[PDB]
Amino acid sequence: MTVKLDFEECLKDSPRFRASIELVEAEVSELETRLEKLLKLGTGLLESGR
Amino acid sequence: MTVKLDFEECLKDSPRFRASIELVEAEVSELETRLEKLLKLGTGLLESGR
Repeated sequence: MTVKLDFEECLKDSPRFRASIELVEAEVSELETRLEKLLKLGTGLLESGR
Repeated sequence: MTVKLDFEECLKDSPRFRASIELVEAEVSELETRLEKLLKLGTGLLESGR
């Protein structure tokens, strides 16, 4: 995440900066989708356990 | 059920024998129900654990 976003060029607004803003978002979305998969499997263990 | 029985009354056709053999067949009829309930209940446990 951190190094898929050029903080350095955020006032400058280069194609570098524009490439980064588009590239960083896919790992947040990946991650969000994996977090949900564990929250549901966790309740899955909570129901069969119980 | 009776605890530790021997032959005299049994062969002299005693009413004590006769009520004592009545009461153990019923304990064995109870026993079998308790077994098939324990079987199905431990089957559901094993399925719930798996």
